[PDB]
Amino acid sequence: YDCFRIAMLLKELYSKTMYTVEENFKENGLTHQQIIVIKLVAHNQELTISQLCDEMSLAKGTVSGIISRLEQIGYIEKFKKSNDKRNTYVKFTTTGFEFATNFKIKMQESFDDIFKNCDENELSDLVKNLRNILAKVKE
Amino acid sequence: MILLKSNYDCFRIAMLLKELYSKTMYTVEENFKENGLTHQQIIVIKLVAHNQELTISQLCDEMSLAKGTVSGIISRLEQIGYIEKFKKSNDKRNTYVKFTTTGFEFATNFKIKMQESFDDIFKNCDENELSDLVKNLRNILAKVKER
DNA sequence: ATTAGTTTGTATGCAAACCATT
DNA sequence: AATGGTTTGCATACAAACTAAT
Ligand SMILES: [K+]
Repeated sequence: YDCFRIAMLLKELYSKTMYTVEENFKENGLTHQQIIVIKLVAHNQELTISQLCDEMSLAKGTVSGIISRLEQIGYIEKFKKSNDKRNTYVKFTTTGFEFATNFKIKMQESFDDIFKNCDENELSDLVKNLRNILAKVKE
Repeated sequence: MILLKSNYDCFRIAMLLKELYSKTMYTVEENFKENGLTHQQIIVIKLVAHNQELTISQLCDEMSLAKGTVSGIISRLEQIGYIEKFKKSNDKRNTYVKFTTTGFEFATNFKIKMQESFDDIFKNCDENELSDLVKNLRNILAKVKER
């Protein structure tokens, strides 16, 4: 099995989902990654940069960059906890909350309308494989 | 009072895709960090080696990237000297890439290492599971490529 | 010593804008 | 004019190397 053809095959699906998300949110000045972050905070309230990394399958140095550039935009806020002043935490600002709320539906539909012509079975059958192989790959 | 139409979580599908994608390509970068080549430069080389010559538009289709992105990757990879850009007299807009001698020697020595760098990620993964992966990828990909 | 983060350097991710060719 | 490509101006990809803080 030519796992190159397999890689490029993901490359294709992956590319198409994320840059669709870019298009849908081009009007609001957000990258697909920004949108990924906002979707992730709006679910978890606060997150360590470290958890973001895990969640977005992304290195610390990149998440670092992204969250800062979001801070400057005034959507997220970083903070440090009294007990342990190393861990940096991320949560919404007022506008952050207001955005997530106003666009909750659009963010939800960007990803969802990508696969509309698929059936739920066809979707979950993919998720099963993904989770399966993903596990096989990890050791 | 809102009635938010709940559905199926395609955000989950993106993040998993992302994870499987990420681990695959950045594994390849480490595999070729000694060699001074990014995984993108390697994908190019694997394509040029298989197809002999390719136009920038053909590369976009193969790597699923945008003309400007790929224009960059080639120009930089020409600076290292593994890749010649040329134009055919019959339509001079089109720009093709193919190997230099140096880049052809590379592609020859390191074929096996490029082949096993991808295949070793799915070493622990056996045949059914891959066929399934392809099956589902190809199918869902067909449905997204409608609108 | 150690771990969480941030910075730095270089290659990219894109659309839009710009250019050569048809 | 209309493409195929290239440039540009950003936000990012990582890993190393630096910086707090435990
Ligand atoms: K990038």
